[PDB]
Amino acid sequence: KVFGRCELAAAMKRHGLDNYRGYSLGNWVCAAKFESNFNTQATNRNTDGSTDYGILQINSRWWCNDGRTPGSRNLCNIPCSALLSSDITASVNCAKKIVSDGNGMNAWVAWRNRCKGTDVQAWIRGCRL
Ligand code: NA
Repeated sequence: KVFGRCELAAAMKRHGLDNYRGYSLGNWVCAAKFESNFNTQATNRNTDGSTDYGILQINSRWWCNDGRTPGSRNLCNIPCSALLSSDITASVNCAKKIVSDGNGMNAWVAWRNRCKGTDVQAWIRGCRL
């Protein structure tokens, strides 16, 4: 599924991500834009052989099991494939654990490099929320 900007903002709000760990909804929409272009089926292989999955590009190194990332953990207790669902519940649940891990949204390097410090409210501008 390829979400629209306000459609994803609504889905993230419904799943309690808005102001989670102090991150406003535009921060989460911005991170999703640059991680996946709002595509739930986005996958990207890392140089270290881990893979990133779904709207928030969650990494098999730590967070989900894909069976092909040696030495990795599965701290969200999910198959990485669940992060590719049209239903964002698994991605949201796992993103809440990631953003609680101690470095906040810096865990998402695209958030640090493209969202952090910017006018992230622009991402939810005009959305009925
Ligand atoms: Na893993």
